[PDB]
Amino acid sequence: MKVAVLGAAGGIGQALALLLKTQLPSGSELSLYDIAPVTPGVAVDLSHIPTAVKIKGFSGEDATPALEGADVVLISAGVFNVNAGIVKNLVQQVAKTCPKACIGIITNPVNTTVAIAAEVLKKAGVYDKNKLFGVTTLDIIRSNTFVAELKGKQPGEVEVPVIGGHSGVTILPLLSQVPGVSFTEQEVADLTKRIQNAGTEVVEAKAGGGSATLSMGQAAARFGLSLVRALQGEQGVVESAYVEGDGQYARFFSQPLLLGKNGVEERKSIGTLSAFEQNALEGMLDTLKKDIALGEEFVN
Ligand SMILES: [Ag+]
Repeated sequence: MKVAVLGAAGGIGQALALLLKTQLPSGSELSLYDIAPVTPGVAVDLSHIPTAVKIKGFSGEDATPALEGADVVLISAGVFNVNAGIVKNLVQQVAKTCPKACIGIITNPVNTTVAIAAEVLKKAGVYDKNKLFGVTTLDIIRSNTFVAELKGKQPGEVEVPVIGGHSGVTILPLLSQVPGVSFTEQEVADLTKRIQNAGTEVVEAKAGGGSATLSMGQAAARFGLSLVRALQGEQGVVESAYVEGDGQYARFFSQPLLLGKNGVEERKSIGTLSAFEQNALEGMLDTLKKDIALGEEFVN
């Protein structure tokens, strides 16, 4: 399997690339692309780690050599304005060079950029709804951390379902579904708010000087590695991502996905919702739909 990271020179890209270099299956390939001219040496830096993952890096305006042969494309470039055009340009190159790959959109605003990517793929005539993913995994590992801390559980043992979108009120952690624990009314309210604003914690703690890069690299790595396990034939691999699903709530929606050799193998039910969660779901959907329309309109 060959994984291409676009935007590999930024904070998220370098963290992601480091984890993939050390954790992808032996015999994989990792290609790094970023407009920053340092990118070939980010790959050379990583190439000195003795794992059986061949890694090369590319800069300039042409992402094609990084995308040659790619099976998975993870897109972390950017910093709406500028990121809309970057995602559009880069998905255009993906559609021309490796249209059969699975595409993981990390570039935010994920709610909207996944829609941009969809429309660019549709105009290219190669759009496969089962191969376009909004990487929401950072919401899940955050929820796992906060619930484990509150409830005195081991962090690696707690898994919190999170559905919906990837920003603010559209992020819906399903605390009612966490096995073995229950939450008071205040704890639901506090936990949900913290999860929906967790990125702001880092910004304030960085004194406004940066954003979440290292935890985001870890979350993208978790998704990217599960996806590759599935594309190599492992079964029972379930991960949540923002995908063009059936559309019962919105055109794109994050829900549990059984992954397979062709991307999404099955969109799984979001399951039973508490009255709090059903109400938060209904309250955010207009915002989520307008995030989606913004991305559709950028391209069309
Ligand atoms: Ag694929």
